[PDB]
Amino acid sequence: CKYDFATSVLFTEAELHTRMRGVAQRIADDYSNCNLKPLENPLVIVSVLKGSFVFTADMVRILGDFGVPTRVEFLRDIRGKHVLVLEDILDTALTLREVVDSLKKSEPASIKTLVAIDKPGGRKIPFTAEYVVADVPNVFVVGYGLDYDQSYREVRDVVILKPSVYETW
Amino acid sequence: CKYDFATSVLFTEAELHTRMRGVAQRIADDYSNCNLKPLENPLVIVSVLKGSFVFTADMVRILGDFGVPTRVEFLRDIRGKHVLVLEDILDTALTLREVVDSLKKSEPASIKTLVAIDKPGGRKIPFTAEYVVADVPNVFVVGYGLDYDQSYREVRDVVILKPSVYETW
Ligand SMILES: Nc1nc2c(ncn2C[C@@H](COCCP(=O)(O)O)OCCP(=O)(O)O)c(=O)[nH]1
Ligand SMILES: Nc1nc2c(ncn2C[C@@H](COCCP(=O)(O)O)OCCP(=O)(O)O)c(=O)[nH]1
Repeated sequence: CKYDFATSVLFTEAELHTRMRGVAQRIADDYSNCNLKPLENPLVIVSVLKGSFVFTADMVRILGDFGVPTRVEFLRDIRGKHVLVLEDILDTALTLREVVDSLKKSEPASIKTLVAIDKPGGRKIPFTAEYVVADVPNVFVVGYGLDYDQSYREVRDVVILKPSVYETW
Repeated sequence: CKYDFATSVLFTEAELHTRMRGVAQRIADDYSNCNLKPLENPLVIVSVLKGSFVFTADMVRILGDFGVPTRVEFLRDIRGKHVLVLEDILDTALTLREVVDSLKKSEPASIKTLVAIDKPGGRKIPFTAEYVVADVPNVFVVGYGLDYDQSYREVRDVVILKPSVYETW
């Protein structure tokens, strides 16, 4: 392992960006029917959890490459607007269930979710994201915005943190 | 011009990243005397203005490459900690003057500022950022996190917005 604080690298930055491009093509296709436009009708990106800023920065740039204009809001007026909620990780689904339910009260045109890392085995309630960059098993990861006690967000890859790190802390 | 909404491209994403690497080397050198460490003593990145999330995402990853561990806070406990305030653009300096003065009240170990775009000719008060990625003349730019009425943040380059865009709006 190229990092002394990690036991395994699960997804490199290159692997994540390749998958993000695949997802962006699907988003571009799915929203082509919506006549999105800068200013007049952007896709509203709602970025949720502090760590999602890395994913959000990379994803909105990729979506722009694919012709999907956005505006960004951070949770860390959508009435009649299309909303895409972005989260770096989906685990119990308790965060997204609450966010999506709250945003629904403002009656957006539609609401969908995009997550960088899904941990499908972590659910405490049923929840399926419309778009998932990558799946992880039930292990604790850091990097690509994900932290351990506010550190390691800047690791370019998604990695499994060594037990020694969090015992030596 | 490669964009139909811009009259000029001022800095490409590639140009910005090259300059960010030069700045990161200076930051790494300047903070080598501080014994920064994940968890125990990270550099505290305070990211200011909604648009700074793109710059912040790219910069913390570059700083990690250069061995500078960070934690991030967004303004959009530092007592005894080193703080680096990041802003996508510095113009009148009124924002950073207030932010730096407020953070000083919590007595950090030190406080410095890093901005992606400086408009040196825009000052309403004297202010010099410790680290500047790029300088722009007194023109209104979008891209690399910078918006016009919440749109165009996702443009990968820093560009001059066409007058037609903001009259046709
Ligand atoms: N670093 C890291 N954080 C994890 C992980 N799983 C959940 N979390 C954190 C958990 C919340 O942590 C986000 C903390 P923030 O980025 O500092 O705001 O994700 C919640 C998703 P859920 O509501 O679907 O359960 C993981 O594997 N690694
Ligand atoms: N898009 C864009 N915004 C500019 C520009 N100059 C100032 N601003 C906006 C201005 C504040 O806008 C940030 C808006 P946010 O990113 O939505 O929160 O920057 C203030 C810096 P100052 O306190 O030193 O004067 C510019 O050229 N382009």
